[PDB]
Amino acid sequence: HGELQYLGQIQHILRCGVRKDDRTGTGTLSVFGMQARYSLRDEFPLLTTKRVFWKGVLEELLWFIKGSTNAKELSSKGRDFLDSLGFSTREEGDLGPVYGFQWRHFGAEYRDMESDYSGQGVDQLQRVIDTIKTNPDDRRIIMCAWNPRDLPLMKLPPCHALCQFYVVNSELSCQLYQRSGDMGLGVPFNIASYALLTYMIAHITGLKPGDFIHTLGDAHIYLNHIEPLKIQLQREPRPFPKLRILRKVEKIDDFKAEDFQIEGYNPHPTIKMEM
Amino acid sequence: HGELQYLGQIQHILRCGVRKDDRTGTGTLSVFGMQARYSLRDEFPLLTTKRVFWKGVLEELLWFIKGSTNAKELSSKGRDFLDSLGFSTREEGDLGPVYGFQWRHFGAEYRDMESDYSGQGVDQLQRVIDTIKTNPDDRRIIMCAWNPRDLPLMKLPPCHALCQFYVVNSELSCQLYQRSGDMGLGVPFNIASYALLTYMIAHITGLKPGDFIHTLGDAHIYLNHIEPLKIQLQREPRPFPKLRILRKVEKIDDFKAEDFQIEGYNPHPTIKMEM
Repeated sequence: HGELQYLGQIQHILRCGVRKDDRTGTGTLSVFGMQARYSLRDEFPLLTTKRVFWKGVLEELLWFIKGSTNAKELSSKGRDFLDSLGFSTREEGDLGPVYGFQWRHFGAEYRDMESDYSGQGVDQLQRVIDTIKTNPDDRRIIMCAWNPRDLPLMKLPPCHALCQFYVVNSELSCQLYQRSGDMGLGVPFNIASYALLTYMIAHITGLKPGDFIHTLGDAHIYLNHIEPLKIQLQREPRPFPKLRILRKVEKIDDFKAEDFQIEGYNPHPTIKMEM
Repeated sequence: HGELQYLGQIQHILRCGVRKDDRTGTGTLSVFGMQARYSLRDEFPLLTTKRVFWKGVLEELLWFIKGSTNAKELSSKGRDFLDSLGFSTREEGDLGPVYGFQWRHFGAEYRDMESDYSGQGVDQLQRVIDTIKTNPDDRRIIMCAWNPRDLPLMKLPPCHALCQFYVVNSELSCQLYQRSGDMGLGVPFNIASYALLTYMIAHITGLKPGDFIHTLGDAHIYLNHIEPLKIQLQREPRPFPKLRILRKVEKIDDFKAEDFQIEGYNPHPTIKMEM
């Protein structure tokens, strides 16, 4: 049961992690370098040791897929990067280059959130889907995401996340490298989010989902999540649910919140952890 | 004994890897997603189950550090990317943007191999060393390398390797993500190479080496290395050697082949594996 990997990693950080401050001076327990493998075959790794907000993971992911930079466009599932924006454009909800923009218009000059960027920049997501169809053996089927606060801070900043796909025997697998991971909040969300992305891409390429591998650099627990995570560790996982796609879909841009159904999801209660 | 991780990974690919072709149609056994942790504390992970050519790992690394793109500059430790070069510049040994150039002049327009690029492009390596000194908690202490055949092939190609450093309690750790790894030839070399880079950076920043984490996407064994790797698996590792830096050095550019001594290196015999 692969949620055991996640819980194993929480325990290891609690026993062996060392104190390390994050950019805001808030404290964490930290271990550098970890990896977990979650099977996507006839199951979907929505964590069961607490209720994960799946409807919002879906909706944030559809928003990324659209290429939006408009905060208002986010549905019910709605830091320092805002400081580098002008006033009036910021009050509109124009967030600047975010995950959508980077995924769909990588390297284009970002103007305003309602501009037409059709055919501007590299479409990383479409490039991934194309390479799977044209050469499934390719070792470069890679899409990267940047923390948006980094973009105004330096020339050629490194990505936050590197996502690599892989195809053999009709199965699509995905590895996410994250240079840092908040184990209490971000990680469970990210697992579901990239597992879902993988389900989508597999669906439109005629493949079956394989594995989801999650690799971290700075894997950390915030000090104020220690006690709830200690309680989460006492809970026993329950078989993962299944994810079902409800109609045949052909292009990544056509999926809709309503195309997806989770089933057999029996999680333990919500754990409220706050940032 | 961490060489056991490497051997564990060879065995797993042999038992569970599946057939997958590489760009040239040559066959491999492949597993997607693996990770190994090698301690750098009072030891240096030069593999012992075969003699690894350390003097050449050193010398190739000094060459990268210099920023060279001149094949002739390589010392005694001397593919399709050559096809996109002009004739006469290619016969000079002008290789184009390679690992040095990418590390020291990331994003600069590459002219010829003898040009002055002082202060052109981003110096990834110097940026790493600077960030360690100015903010050792930073989660962005990252340097990327590109397979040079990719640079003429597409806009904004993904890296081949993402190298992330990490500092806590006076220890410098390093994680290398490689989107593919040849386990028989490249991997052992890469382990030594990034462990050595880590020793260097630690030396000039007043830190002690911590851990080396090696993460792969497509971890593969070439079909023609199966039999020698099967024999390598029967050999027992011997305590790793120590690496000693022989004088106090202050800038990364000042290290010389002669500053380094390996000791207590008792490897098993050379295994000749051919590409």
